This record gives sequence, structure tokens and C-alpha cells, in this order.
Amino acid sequence: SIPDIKLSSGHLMPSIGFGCWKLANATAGEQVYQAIKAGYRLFDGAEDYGNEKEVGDGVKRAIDEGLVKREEIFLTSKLWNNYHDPKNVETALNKTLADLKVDYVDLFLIHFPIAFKFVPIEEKYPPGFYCGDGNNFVYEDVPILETWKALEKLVAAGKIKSIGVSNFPGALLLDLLRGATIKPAVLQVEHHPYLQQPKLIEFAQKAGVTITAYSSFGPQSFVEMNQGRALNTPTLFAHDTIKAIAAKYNKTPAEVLLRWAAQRGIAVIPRSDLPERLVQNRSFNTFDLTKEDFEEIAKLDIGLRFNDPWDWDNIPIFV
Amino acid sequence: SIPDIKLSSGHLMPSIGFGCWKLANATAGEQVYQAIKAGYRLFDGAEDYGNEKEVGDGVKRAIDEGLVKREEIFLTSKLWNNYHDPKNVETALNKTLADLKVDYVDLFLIHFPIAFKFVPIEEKYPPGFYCGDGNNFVYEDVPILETWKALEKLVAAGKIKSIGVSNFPGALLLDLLRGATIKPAVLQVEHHPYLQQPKLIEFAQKAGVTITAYSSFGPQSFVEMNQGRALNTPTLFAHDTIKAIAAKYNKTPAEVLLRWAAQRGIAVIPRSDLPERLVQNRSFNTFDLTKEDFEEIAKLDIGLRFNDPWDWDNIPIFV
Ligand SMILES: NC(=O)c1ccc[n+]([C@@H]2O[C@H](COP(=O)([O-])OP(=O)(O)OC[C@H]3O[C@@H](n4cnc5c(N)ncnc54)[C@H](O)[C@@H]3O)[C@@H](O)[C@H]2O)c1
Ligand SMILES: NC(=O)c1ccc[n+]([C@@H]2O[C@H](COP(=O)([O-])OP(=O)(O)OC[C@H]3O[C@@H](n4cnc5c(N)ncnc54)[C@H](O)[C@@H]3O)[C@@H](O)[C@H]2O)c1
Repeated sequence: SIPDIKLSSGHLMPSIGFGCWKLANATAGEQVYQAIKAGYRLFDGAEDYGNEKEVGDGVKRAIDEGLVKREEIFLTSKLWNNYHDPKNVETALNKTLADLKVDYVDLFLIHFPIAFKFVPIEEKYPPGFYCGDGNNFVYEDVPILETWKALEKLVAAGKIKSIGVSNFPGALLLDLLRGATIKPAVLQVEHHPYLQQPKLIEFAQKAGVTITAYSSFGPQSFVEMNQGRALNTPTLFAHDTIKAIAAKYNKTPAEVLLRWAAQRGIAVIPRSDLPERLVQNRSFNTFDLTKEDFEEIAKLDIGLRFNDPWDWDNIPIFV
Repeated sequence: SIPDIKLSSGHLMPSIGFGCWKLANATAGEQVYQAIKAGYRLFDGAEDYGNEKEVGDGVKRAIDEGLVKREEIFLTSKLWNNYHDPKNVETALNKTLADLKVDYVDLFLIHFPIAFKFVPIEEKYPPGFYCGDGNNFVYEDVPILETWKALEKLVAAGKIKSIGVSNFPGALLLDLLRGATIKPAVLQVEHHPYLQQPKLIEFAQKAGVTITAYSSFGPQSFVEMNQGRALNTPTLFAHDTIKAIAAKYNKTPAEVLLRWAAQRGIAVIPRSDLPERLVQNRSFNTFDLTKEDFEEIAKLDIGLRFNDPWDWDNIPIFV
């Protein structure tokens, strides 16, 4: 019932996944296990989330019960910023493999086109914004392509099935495609009605790159983190346009928000934090949005970005 | 006196220049010569403008009369898109050198982070959007850094004094700063009240990269091209905000648009097509805009871009 998308790498990827950001370490295992019982097979993780051991526990618990086999589970992870230097990429990936308790990860993405100064895993892990010098941000001169080549070698070694990037603007993706031997199979970016970036989506899809949307519910995820920008933003759940469309099809605003992406070939990985939401978030492909629906939703676009490195240390990624 | 900006390269660059885009071949020489008589020293040229031979004629004449020494003239040229492949870089720069009739150019910029398929100079020059296959666009897999390294060698070889980029968004500029040995001394971008990109400007200036603005008069130069977007755009010259400020100081709207950039450390290169414009376009630094003036002009920013490769062939540079 959950459609798969064939990636450029030849591997299938579930179009609907389970987000693991802000998934508390204490109950992450149980929640992953429950998600698997509810039918989820793709888990979107990241070294930065610091809960890869638990995610690992959940998957293993499901495997040991005979519910699923490793091959039916799609595990996504992401190379954090301090590990872009080629000599540290495998180190970081091994940490991920060890925590997840697997021989390979299905998708490994460059979390951000940002290279923080390397911080040994034994000193702090996950490092987050720590760059080895108090509260100061420190960067290292590592071109993206260098990192990508290190990733390509790890695909050859069998440690990763497919590789991709996250938070890459068009200019940067274009350039990477110029020096890439294995084409980035996935582009994962913030995508919701307030930040539609239709041209980036079009370019990427036409390039054979698969889009995975994050923060499909817009400001919600950031409101939970008390971010001022998200708090000041009218929610998509209560937006007149989203509610009217939801009423038109007798669906929920959340379902419309996920379908809006799904119907255009974009993969989603909503964060489900309630049993009810677990079900709702994988049962929205029960209707089709019309051309007029898309045009109405299109008006919501205002280039409002919630996940922006500009906010951390004026990193010009999206300027 | 036209103030100078010290580039990161150590060389001085006039803060006010003479644009050479659309400068007619038949009169380009005389026009540059007159500009030199009027005091201009920097000339913003480009292989794509198809008039470097004539721009050179103009400079040579000024020198042959003892008006100025090569030492005093600042020549900027740009590497066109068909010449990114490293093996074609020096040949393109040579063609530029011969045309301008000089041993070196003061500034050589990668015109666009776009790499068209090579087209021999003898087959067509300038090639423009021609890629060797009728009206089709054909690209080469040459990462920016490969092109940049070629440029660096040419600096070592004494054929270029300073190198830089043009039409580079922040993420791409950042990645390049990670691979460059010689840092980009200049970032030349479309810049006017409808496309202010304040964060990009901020980022670049803090990195020591000098900003050179083009199309300081907004839709104006593109209207001269019968461009739809520019034709449907209220002119900056008749905009209430600009009109009001100009009146307040008894200045023309054009002087306010030029000072708006200058006061912020941004170099300008207006296209002067009339003797009086020629003089005025280099004499506007006689007043300062106030904090409020800047605040009023800031409200004009709508990220409206007139020079976008997305229009050529949906090239994702600015998405
Ligand atoms: N690569 C990146 O930079 C990046 C950044 C952010 C998130 N991600 C990934 O993508 C996922 C995106 O999720 P997100 O955390 O941004 O948030 P969403 O997935 O934006 O969900 C945000 C919040 O809305 C609520 N919600 C979820 N389903 C709902 C429903 N059916 N009805 C009402 N409310 C509902 C929950 O409270 C949840 O915390 C993450 O978990 C993570 O795996 C990646
Ligand atoms: N790197 C790039 O991509 C790029 C792109 C466009 C232009 N440029 C450069 O920057 C220069 C300026 O751009 P435009 O885009 O040519 O220039 P503007 O500086 O956009 O000038 C456009 C027009 O305004 C008019 N004008 C000039 N001075 C005036 C005045 N005082 N009062 C009223 N009208 C006036 C003229 O008709 C002129 O053609 C170019 O000549 C070129 O060298 C670079």
C-alpha cells in the first residue's frame, strides 16, 4: 500500500517514511518498533539526532521477532558537518553502522553543504555545533566533491546502497552533478506550502534525482523548539486554504499537506509522535488534488525557511 | 576623485567603472576613449560582449596620446561559458588579451557558474548560447573548481592580476572558498533595489570578497532588450521612494541608485550612453543617504531578478 520510488541507483525507496529527528532516546526503540508494526519500513535518521543506537534497537527487535528482515527495512542516515574531510567520512559512517547494528545503510546523505572542523568521536558525539573550540564555529576547507568521492568509495565497498545530499540549493547540486560518478540519488530539502521552491524541485526531478521533503508540516516542528520565526507563523493546519481543501475531500489538513507532496512524486518522512498520527501519516493517498487545488496551495509560497544555517552563524547556504 | 577599493589580491580597483555591455562595435573605441578623457579608468568588459577588440582600440589610443599608461587602466574581462574546461581556459584568455591588445587583464571573472560545450573561436565568436548543435544547449561536466584552478595558474603566469566570479549564489561561493588557493577577489552580481540580496552581500564582504554590482538601474537595461519581465516592472527612476529621495537632495534618481550601492562599499559599473550621463555617473559621491533613506529603500526588495539562466534553459543557478 505504500508506494516505492525507484531511485537512480536502482534501489527502491518507500515514498512514506518515519522521521527520527527529536525522537527522544529513552523511547526511540519502542517507537521505531511500533512504527514497524504499523507498516513503516523507511526510517529517516541522522548522526546528529544522537538516537541511532535506539533506532537500531527498534529495528533489531522487529527483526528478532520475525516481523521483518533487514532487507525489507530502508535505513537512511546522514553524514554530519564535522565529518566532511575524506579521511573522516568512513569513520563517521562506521559509527553509524555500529550504532544501527547493520552492515550497510540504504541511504547516506551529506547532511549539509557545510564543513565544521573535525571533532574526534571520543571527544563529543554527536558534536552538533561544537567545532572544537568552546562556543566558536570553526570550519575546514573541504570541497563538496572531495566528500562525495569519499562517499562513492564507500558505495563500492558495500557500506552504502545509495547516496544523496540534503539542503543543497540548485547551483550546488548542478556543480556536484558535474564531478559525480555516482549521481546523487536523493535531494532532501525543507518542503511545505510556505517554501515550495518549485524550480529546484523541477530541476532535480528532471535530473533523475529523487526529492524527499522534510518538515512537511511547516512551522510545527520548529514551534516545538520554541523558534521565534515558526511561532510567529500562522499554522498550515489552521490555514483557510488547507482547511477548505481538506473539507472538500473529507480529509484532514495533515493528509492534504502530505498528499500535496506525494502526488508530485516527492517522498515524505513525517514525524509521527502519537499512535493516531502513525496511522494517519501513511494513509493519505486516498484522493487526488486537482489542478485548481495545486494553484490555490501554490499561493501560500512565500519563501519562508525554518531550517536555515544563516541562523547559526550567517552561513550563506540559501542566500 | 573616484575612490579605490583594495582587493583581497592586494591590487586597487576603481570603485566606479564604465560598463561595456551593448557597447556598439563601430563606436566602442571612441566611447572608451571619451570615458578615459572624462576620468574613467576601469572598464568592465567581457568576451561575450563581442567588442573587446574595439574596447582595446579605445584604450590604446588613450595611451598613444599620453593620456594614461597601461598601469593606470583597470581592465575587467570575463571567461564565457563555453570555456570552462581547463584546456580551453588559456586559449579564451589569450583571445581576450590579443583583442584588448595587452599582456594581462586586471580582473578575469568566471562569467557564470555554467559550462557550455566548447565551440572553437574560429567556428563562432563570441558563441553566446551556441553550443555546437544548432539551437540546443549542450553542457560539459567541468566542476567550478577545475575552472578556478586553471585561472589560478594564469595568475601565477602574470597574465591576470586578480580573479573573481560572477553570478555565484552564496552556497557556491562558499564551496569555492573551500577549494581555492587564491581567494575570489570579486563577486559581480545583479544588484539594485528590487534584488538586494543583503545576506549575500554581507557574507561576501565579511569574507573579504569585493562586490561589483551590475544593472544598478534595475529593469532599465533589460527593457532595452524588449524583455517581458523588465517591461512589466515599474521603473526605479519613477518609483516614489527613489523620486522622493532624489528631490530631497536635488539629485537625479540615477545618482541615488548609484550612491545606494557605493555608500555600502559596493563598486559600480554603469553603462553611460550620453556625455552628461558619463559625467554624472562618476560624480554622485557628493552626498550620503541617511539611515531612514536606507530603510525606505530597503522596503523595495522583492528579489526580482532580470538576468536569470533559468530563462535560458531552466539552469538552476538561482534556485
Ligand atoms: N536533512 C535535514 O536537514 C532535516 C531537517 C529537519 C527534519 N529532517 C527529517 O525529516 C523529518 C521531518 O519531520 P519534522 O521533524 O521536520 O516535522 P513534520 O514531520 O514537520 O512534523 C512536525 C510535527 O507536527 C506534528 N504532526 C505530525 N504528524 C501530524 C499529524 N498527522 N497531524 C497533526 N500534527 C502532526 C508532530 O507534533 C510533529 O512533531 C524529521 O523527523 C527528520 O527525519 C531532515
Ligand atoms: N556579469 C554579468 O552578468 C553582467 C550582466 C549585465 C551587465 N554587466 C556589466 O555591468 C554594466 C551595467 O549594466 P547595464 O546592465 O549595462 O547597466 P545599468 O548600469 O543597468 O545601465 C542600463 C541603462 O540605463 C541608462 N543610464 C545610464 N546612466 C544613466 C543615468 N545617469 N540616468 C538615466 N539613465 C541612465 C542607459 O540607457 C543604460 O543603457 C554593463 O555595461 C556590464 O559591463 C555584467
